Amino acid sequence: MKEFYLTVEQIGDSIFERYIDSNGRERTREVEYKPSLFAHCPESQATKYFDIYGKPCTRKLFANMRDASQWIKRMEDIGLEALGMDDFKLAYLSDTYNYEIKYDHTKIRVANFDIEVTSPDGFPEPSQAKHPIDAITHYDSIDDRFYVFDLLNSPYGNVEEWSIEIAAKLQEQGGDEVPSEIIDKIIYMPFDNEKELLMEYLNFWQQKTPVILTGWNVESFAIPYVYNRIKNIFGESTAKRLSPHRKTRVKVIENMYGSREIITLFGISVLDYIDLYKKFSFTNQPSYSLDYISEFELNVGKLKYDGPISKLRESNHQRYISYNIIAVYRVLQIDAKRQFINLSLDMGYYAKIQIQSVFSPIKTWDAIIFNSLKEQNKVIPQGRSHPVQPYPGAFVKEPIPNRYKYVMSFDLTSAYPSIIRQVNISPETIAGTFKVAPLHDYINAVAERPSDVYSCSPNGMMYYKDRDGVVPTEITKVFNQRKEHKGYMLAAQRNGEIIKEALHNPNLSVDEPLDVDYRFDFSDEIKEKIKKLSAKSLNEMLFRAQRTEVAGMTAQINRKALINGLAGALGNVWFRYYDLRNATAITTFGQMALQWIERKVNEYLNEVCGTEGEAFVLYGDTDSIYVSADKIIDKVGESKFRDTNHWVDFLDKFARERMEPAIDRGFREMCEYMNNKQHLMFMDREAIAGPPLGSKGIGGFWTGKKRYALNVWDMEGTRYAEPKLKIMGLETQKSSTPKAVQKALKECIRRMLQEGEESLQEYFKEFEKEFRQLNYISIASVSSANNIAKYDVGGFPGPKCPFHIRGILTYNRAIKGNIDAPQVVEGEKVYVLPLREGNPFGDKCIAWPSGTEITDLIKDDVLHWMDYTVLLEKTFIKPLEGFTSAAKLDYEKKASLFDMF
DNA sequence: CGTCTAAGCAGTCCGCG
DNA sequence: GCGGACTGCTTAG
Ligand SMILES: Cc1cn([C@H]2C[C@H](O)[C@@H](COP(=O)(O)OP(=O)(O)OP(=O)(O)O)O2)c(=O)[nH]c1=O
Ligand SMILES: [Ca+2]
Ligand SMILES: [Ca+2]
Ligand SMILES: [Ca+2]
Ligand SMILES: [Ca+2]
Ligand SMILES: [Ca+2]
Repeated sequence: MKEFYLTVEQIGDSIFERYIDSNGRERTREVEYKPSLFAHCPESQATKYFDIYGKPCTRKLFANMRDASQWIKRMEDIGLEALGMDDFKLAYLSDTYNYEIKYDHTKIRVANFDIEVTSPDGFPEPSQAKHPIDAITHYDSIDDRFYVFDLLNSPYGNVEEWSIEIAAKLQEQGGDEVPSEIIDKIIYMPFDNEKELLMEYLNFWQQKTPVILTGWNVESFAIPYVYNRIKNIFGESTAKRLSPHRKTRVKVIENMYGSREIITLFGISVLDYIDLYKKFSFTNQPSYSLDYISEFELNVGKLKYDGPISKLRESNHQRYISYNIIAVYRVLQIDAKRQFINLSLDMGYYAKIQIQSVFSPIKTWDAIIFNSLKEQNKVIPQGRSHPVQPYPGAFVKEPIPNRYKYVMSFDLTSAYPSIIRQVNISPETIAGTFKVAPLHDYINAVAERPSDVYSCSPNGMMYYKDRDGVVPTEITKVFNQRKEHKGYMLAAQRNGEIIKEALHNPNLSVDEPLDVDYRFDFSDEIKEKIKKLSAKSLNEMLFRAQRTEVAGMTAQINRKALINGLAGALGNVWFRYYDLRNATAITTFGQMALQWIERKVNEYLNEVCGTEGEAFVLYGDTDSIYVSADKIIDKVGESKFRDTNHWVDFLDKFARERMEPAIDRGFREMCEYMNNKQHLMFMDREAIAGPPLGSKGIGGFWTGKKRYALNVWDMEGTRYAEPKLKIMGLETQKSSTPKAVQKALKECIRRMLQEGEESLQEYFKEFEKEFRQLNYISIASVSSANNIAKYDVGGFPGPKCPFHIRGILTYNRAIKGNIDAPQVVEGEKVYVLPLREGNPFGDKCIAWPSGTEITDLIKDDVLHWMDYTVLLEKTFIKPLEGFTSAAKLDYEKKASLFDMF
């Protein structure tokens, strides 16, 4: 097998690399790597190295990396560009792995751990580490074992050994329900004291040194706590054994409001699962506790125990250890579903970066572009300082707020990357500028043709057409990977709908799920067998199809995110290829394309309908258009359709055979107008929307920009067994909206779109009547809480104090002097509840950490003083009023002359 | 901590004769 | 009451 790196570090003048050798063994080596950098030189001087603009360069080979770094400094002092890859480990990887890396995940040691720390005086601060570590569970991917390190003797209590037999039993048997599939994989080690636990842990770590280190909040809690505790007990040298190169560094992580410290472990790649989740899941959650995320992703019940966590070990050590093991397993289960570790390895090895650098699209793209240019003996420019400057973005059409009955949508495939490719936007393809007209003049095709030689964007930029730039070339590669995975995702989705249909008629037999690849559309033979399967089999198949769909989604969306990140990186001042001319070439071209195609679609549809000046495009945002299909449906007549699916077919065909050809023609003309390199504006049909045939549903409504709802029957070729709501921007989609309120508003919208005014009124009346029975958590608002200190004036709100911050200050007074009460964490999320006039808390709201029950000290008082009336008006009635006025509907029945009877 | 801009709504403060 | 200037938060793309 071909070799591949595991980790790489620069330590002084040495590269330290852990790698898999040609025999599949893990190895480590120290290499005194001599880097090269570059300077411009005279043309008379013969060289094979050229910068991206074709100017000749001389290569400078340095005795060591510190010499190369010192040279860069002196070049700045002189005021001359020092070219080349200044991150010497990326250059090392590029020299050492000069081929497309093929990696074998089975050789990569992926460690997942969690620690427990009993603490009587509040949250155990990692930087102090003053309390014993009393449990570690550490799962190793190579061994496939959970290694459990259990402290039996502590100043906070002596306990009995954990019992695997009790752990396996049902909760209903008094057990902990540790899943049976991991029971046999647990290696349990009790310890007499904390020193021996820790020494043994470090010896184990030495034996089985993580390459990828993950877990939940490991980077901000577990790692710094372990490091600092070992440091406190044994000294620094012992703690540095967590690094294979015995090198660590306290790293300061800064944001807008403050800073925190983490421990960098040289020769380990830390991918904290909470951060993988936030980057790759495309969710925004009310809470990021493992309990909350586990329940959301896996539908497993919250880990239930009595008393505070600080007393759990002494009261129920059995449960304490079991829950520590289950916590590690839940992370593995989330990853089995989401596959973020797989994704990270894929992207990291593709770009040839330290795996942990996948969190930074700038670093990822810098590496991809560098490797691409180095292949042609080209030399990358030096990174420079730029002041942050605002620049213009997308166009968004102002919609007329209303109901809209039949709607077809279309949008560009990979909009911004396709613009890059079409126009040929790249640092080295800049050909010059042209004299710009107002955008409106390009949109309406009255402006002079920008160029007869170069490829243009209406921001004034021109690009070479003779050869693809490195940015278009490399973006195309990733786009092509994205397209492949999206294919698998959509197949699994369509396959899921076939199973759903079949579940309407399950067979009465005993059988098994079919062994199939859900990434490919089911053959006729498979469809036939599915029609004969039991519900049990079909449900197992649906689960597997949906798991396949999730895996395709992870793979496709994050490749989408990467290529879109390059468009944005051009407007980031830390990017080597930062250029506002290129960033705005993309956004301004995007603005033109949307308004251009709006004009063309309106013109086309007025022609087919025989009208003039009618607005068929009702809305658009960035790269999308929403087209009213009412007139299309009415030309055939609703009476002529057999069912809903009949008109959906009709619109799908109309979109495919009439709309898309017309759109393509419009865009080909625009490509000629801008003289672009290649026509790549592909605006495919997204959604087909409308009410159920024969119903009084309104189909859809807009309230404003970025706020709408549609009843969708077909999405990107997926024909649903049951219609699905596409809701954007409305309160049902916001993590700040109470859980139960999200649910109720969605049901109100469903009724509006599917059933009509009377149905909505019946539901509203019921919700208003019963909502006071809803659990307090389900009706609490949610907000992030920043700058709590700024607004705190002696425990009370200062000027301009935000509502949620006021809530926190109320909470802080209510729990004052109590070290055991949960503290609100600056920058994290809180639940927020309004309080009625005259409450003992002395203010109008209270807030507490999200994902938690409010502390028992004050719970009963909060429940007693909760303002249900204010809550209802603010979170439910107000948004509903917004939806219904926009839709021209009433949520409460207005009096009529029939009331006389 | 980690690409980008556009733009919505909640709430504070205060004007609006 | 609403709305504008402003801060804060959160989405859509
Ligand atoms: C969703 C999203 C879009 N954008 C920008 C770049 C996108 O090309 C552009 C349009 O967004 P989308 O239409 O959401 O994305 P897309 O066109 O890249 O992909 P698809 O083929 O799935 O339609 O907006 C971001 O910068 N960040 C984002 O998170
Ligand atoms: Ca715990
Ligand atoms: Ca798109
Ligand atoms: Ca599409
Ligand atoms: Ca059947
Ligand atoms: Ca879109």
